[PDB]
Amino acid sequence: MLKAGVHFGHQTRYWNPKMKPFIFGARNKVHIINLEKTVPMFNEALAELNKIASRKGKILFVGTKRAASEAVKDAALSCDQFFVNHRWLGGMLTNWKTVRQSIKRL
RNA sequence: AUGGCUGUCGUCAGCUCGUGUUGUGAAAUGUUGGGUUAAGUCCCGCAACGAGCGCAACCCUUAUCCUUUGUUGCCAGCGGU
Repeated sequence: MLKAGVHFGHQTRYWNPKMKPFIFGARNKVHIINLEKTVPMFNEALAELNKIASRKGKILFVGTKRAASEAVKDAALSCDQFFVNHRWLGGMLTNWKTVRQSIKRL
């Protein structure tokens, strides 16, 4: 469903062999992905977020990624869901006991 | 054989724990790398997050702008000298 301009495939020629049955190659020697395979994917994926959303789940958006840090925040600040747009905390979920109290001071 | 106390090296920046994570501990990580009072004191990065001891600060016997009590106290305006 090519409804945009650049979502094909990238990063370089060198990659991770595990995800071989998903990709293709480009003119930089860089490798392309098959969107035609991803379309079936998120169909599966999106409905699951809806399933938990149907059960009013708590959804978290992650990623520092300097460039789009704000964008993902603009997507969390959109509906009601949470996010981590900067330096994912190495232990917040597993050490939620104390990272909980990090909020306490805040 | 020793306490107390003392010089401790040197006022040198370093020591050790809760919780989580990676391994087997004599485990590490964190405390490490890039910049930093005179510094693990701070910022960034980071499987770490904070905590406590030194560090800083709190101490004034320190330099000085303003009031409460003039024996066995000091002088700007006025007298006797």
